[PDB]
Amino acid sequence: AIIKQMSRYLWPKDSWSDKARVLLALSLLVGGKVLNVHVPFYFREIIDRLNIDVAAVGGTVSAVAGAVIFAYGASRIGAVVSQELRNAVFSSVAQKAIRRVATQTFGHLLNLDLSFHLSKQTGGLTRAIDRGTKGISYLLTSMVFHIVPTALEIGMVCGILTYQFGWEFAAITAATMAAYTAFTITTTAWRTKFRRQANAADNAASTVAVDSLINYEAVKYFNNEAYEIARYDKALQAYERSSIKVATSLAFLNSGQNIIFSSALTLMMWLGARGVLAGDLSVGDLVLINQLVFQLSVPLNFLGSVYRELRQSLLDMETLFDLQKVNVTIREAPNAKPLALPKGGEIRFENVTFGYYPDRPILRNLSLTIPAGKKVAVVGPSGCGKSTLLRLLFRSYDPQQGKIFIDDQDIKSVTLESLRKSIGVVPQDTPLFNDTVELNIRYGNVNATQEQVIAAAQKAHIHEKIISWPHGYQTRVGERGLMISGGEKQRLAVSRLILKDPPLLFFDQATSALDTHTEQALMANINEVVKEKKRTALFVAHRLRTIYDADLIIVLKEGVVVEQGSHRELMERDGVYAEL
Amino acid sequence: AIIKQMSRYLWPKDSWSDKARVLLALSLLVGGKVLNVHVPFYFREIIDRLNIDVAAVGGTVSAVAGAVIFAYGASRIGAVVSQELRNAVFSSVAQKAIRRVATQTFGHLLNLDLSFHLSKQTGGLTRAIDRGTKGISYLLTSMVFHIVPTALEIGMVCGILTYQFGWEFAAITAATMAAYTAFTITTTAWRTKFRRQANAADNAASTVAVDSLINYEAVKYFNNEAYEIARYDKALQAYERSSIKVATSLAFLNSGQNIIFSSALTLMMWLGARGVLAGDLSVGDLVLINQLVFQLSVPLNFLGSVYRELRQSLLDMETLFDLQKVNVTIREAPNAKPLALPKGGEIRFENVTFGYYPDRPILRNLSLTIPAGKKVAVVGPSGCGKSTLLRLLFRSYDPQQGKIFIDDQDIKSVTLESLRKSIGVVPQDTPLFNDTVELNIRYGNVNATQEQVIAAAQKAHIHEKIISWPHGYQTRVGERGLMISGGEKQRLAVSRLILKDPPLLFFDQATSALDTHTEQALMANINEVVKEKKRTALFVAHRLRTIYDADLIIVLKEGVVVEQGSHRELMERDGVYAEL
Repeated sequence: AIIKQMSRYLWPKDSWSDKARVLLALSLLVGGKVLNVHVPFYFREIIDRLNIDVAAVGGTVSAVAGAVIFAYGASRIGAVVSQELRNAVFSSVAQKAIRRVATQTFGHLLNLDLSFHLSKQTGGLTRAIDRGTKGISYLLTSMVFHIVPTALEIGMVCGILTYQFGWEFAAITAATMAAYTAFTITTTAWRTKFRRQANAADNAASTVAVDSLINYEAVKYFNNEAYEIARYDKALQAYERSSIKVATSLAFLNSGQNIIFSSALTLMMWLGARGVLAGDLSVGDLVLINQLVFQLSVPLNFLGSVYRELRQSLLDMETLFDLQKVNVTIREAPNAKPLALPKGGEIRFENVTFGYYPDRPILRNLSLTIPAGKKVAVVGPSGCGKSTLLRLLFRSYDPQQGKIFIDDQDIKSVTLESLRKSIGVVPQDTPLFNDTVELNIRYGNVNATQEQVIAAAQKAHIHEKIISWPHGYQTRVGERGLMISGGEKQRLAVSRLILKDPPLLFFDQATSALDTHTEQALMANINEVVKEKKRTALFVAHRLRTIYDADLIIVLKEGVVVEQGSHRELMERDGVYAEL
Repeated sequence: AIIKQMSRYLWPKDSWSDKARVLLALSLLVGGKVLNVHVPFYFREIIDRLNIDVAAVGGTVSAVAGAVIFAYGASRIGAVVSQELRNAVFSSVAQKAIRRVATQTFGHLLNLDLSFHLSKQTGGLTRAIDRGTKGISYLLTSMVFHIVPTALEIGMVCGILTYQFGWEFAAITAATMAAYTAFTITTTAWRTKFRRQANAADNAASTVAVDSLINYEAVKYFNNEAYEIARYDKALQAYERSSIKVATSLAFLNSGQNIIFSSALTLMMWLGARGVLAGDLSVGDLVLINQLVFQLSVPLNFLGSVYRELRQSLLDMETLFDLQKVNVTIREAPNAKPLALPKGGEIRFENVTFGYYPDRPILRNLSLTIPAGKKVAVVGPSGCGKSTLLRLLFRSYDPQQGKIFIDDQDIKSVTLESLRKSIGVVPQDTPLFNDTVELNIRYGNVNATQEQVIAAAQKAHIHEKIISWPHGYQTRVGERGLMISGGEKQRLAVSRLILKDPPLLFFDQATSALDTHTEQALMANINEVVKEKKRTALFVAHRLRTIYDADLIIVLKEGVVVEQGSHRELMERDGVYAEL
């Protein structure tokens, strides 16, 4: 379809070295097929040069037929060496084209919006990429490894047999290849029915056996040894009844394939003998006809798979190129400006309205003011709508109505990358790349050296815990590493923040850890690291007891700012710490 | 080893129809290879019958060379049809031999002791059986499909080339096949290194991509889009650097294989031309030599796999035949007697001592008497050693010291099957065969009809719950069916007991269900079904409150019988129901 040229005119044809490799693959393709059709011709020449009155004229090989004897083996060797070098070069070409496709698709996935990523499965996108690149690999491989050389060799052989002998030899060769392909496609489609029935019956036998060994106590309490042997025996008999159909249909497939080529090769020597006995041909030309058509019968192994897999591959390929058609909803405005970072960072929510499932809002005409360089908190019940305060300022979502200003300039007007540089956030559930702790600290600023990592873990007070780990700072952590508690991960995220050094700070739900002592330690550490650098630091907390010491605390009853004040004047509200 | 003849002289050679099929497979093998080596001979005859003074003697095909033209195609077709029928017949032979091996092994697994089954993994035995039968299949298949026909055809072709031409043609053919096999085995062993490195690098690329899409929020908070694209790009480059080695080594393998055969075929026409120019041979004999050696090059696809898989297969085959060498420790005594069922069933423990890990006993000199046709209970703390009272009377274990008598006759003296018929037990955790509820009731007596199942579910009071299920009595239940609560499963087991109709009854820990109301209902139902049939019914319960109404209650403090009595005189003990 469009997908064919969308790949085949973009990815293999881009730079001169890769174009040279594509041309090398094609030249090896054509040279291999030329040498392939020269093997029977040189065998014809051997047969016809020694077919002399031996006792009278010919004296020695290497004067009678040595050159064509060497050229036969050389064409034979070169015909396969060109195939294998064509495959080895186009495997490289296909792999680099696929790497370009995969890394471009992956970059496009990374600049998509948060809404897209949250409405897809974790492995749905990655398996889409993987199946798409294996589909591109199969398509490009099956064209150049199998289908183009085979169609080309049928063309060469029908052309040779029409040039030398007559169009009926080419007609029989073309009819033979059409019949062989039709037979193989049809029969291989029917055989899959039989193979699936065999797998079903095999799994039934195995499930009878395993279900009888699991419930072995019940088997022997009720005396059903012979009954379970009988059930296993019947399930195995049903398996062998289907394995017969698999084996018999395989016999039918292979027998029919060689019946087709053997009928062709016998009809063509009857026709070649009609021409030898008419004086037209020689007895070497019978060998030429025989070996040309036989060499067509060799590369045809692929024909069973091809019709299913190519079709599937285009399906798998389509979705991959669908992932590059999704548009990003978060649009950087034209002529953006990286600005408001030297100015004191103040965050002004002007009548913002936002909520997932836009008929159900979360924030209702919300307006608030975060002063420059101050310690501000938002407080409220869990699920009251404070968790989105991040996702609006970070511009991972747009407010459906209203505006958000960083220092009297709108966040939809600045460069998105400038804003995302500006904000540094401590997430509720700190994620772990399954890599070293040293790199997990580095992730805040990947250009930071080892000593900067060490200083950042000092200021977040992690160094003692990473030294106490066995391997040191190389301690592998994550899903397949040393599991660490929530306080250690929260310190890990605080250190990432320390290393990024952003002007604006968030601490969205960093107190989600259970233990109060560790969150007090976390609160202390973030209190020093916020202090004395003019870092405008917002905290989203579900416990105002932990965040009472903020310079300004605002409270949030379902999408509206209610009041603004201090510790004691806001613990007139409920959720008090008296029950703790 | 011994394993070869242990299969190859027992399982394929047992009954006359299967012996006839083995001989049919071998006759098709030899006939196929005979026709295979006749294809080049008839092509020689075609070349040499039309190689006449055409203008002077030969007039028409079907008088000059028609018979050998038809015989060429017939030998060609028959040479493949005999292969495919040989495969289709020996697949049947191997499958029936494997079914015999698998069902005999499975029966031997079912009469093994409980100690063996409890000290193995649930799927360890079944995968041992499965891998063993696939190993037998691979071994028998690779001998008859590949190795025996190929060795036979090398023998035929070297014999033909020695008979007609000379021993040097056979020497070159034998050297060529030895060199081709050595090359293929060595190179295919080296290529696996490359394929494993390629799979490792591919999995690294995929894990970078999926780990970057999972932690997408962290990717965009810290601005590491370009860094994660770069890591994916490097992982993909490392994948393509190894896919090059895979493709290049495949090119090397195929190129070397055809270099070996092409060097052979060129040396043998130089030698054949030395003989044509000496008058010994004709130009048809060159085609005979060429096509014989080429037809050896065809069936040799298997040689890559063979050395690994056969070796593995013998490993997989060994374990299977190890499972038939384990001896049963529970030995039925010679000249056993099915007895003591008409007599009133009394169970006398005389000084029994038993415990798992025999240095750590559970029962210590235990002696007790269960009267004929009475309702007896054993009571004690959980884990005090009552759970083995079953496994000794059921003779799934031997008492290391002591004796157990059923009506003054020792349980090691009766037929094991007679005793296991006699005892009927309601297990603590009722197992579910993943089949119909109707068959789960039938499992107590598989010869019982549908109306007997219905009556047994009536007397256990299940019929209303199975009618309330949608499909009725065919309601699929188990791991992959309608999950039912513990009370329903316990009623299911009680109904199995009702259907078996045994003289001796156990109710070992049938009150393990949480809810007290349902276990009261269970207690009621088992109380009627025990009543008024003279069923000697022992109950193993961890709550003497539920089992206070037993006719005789014995108490068990760690392997000794302490006292024997009634309800109130035994609730002087602790574990009272006052806290319930």
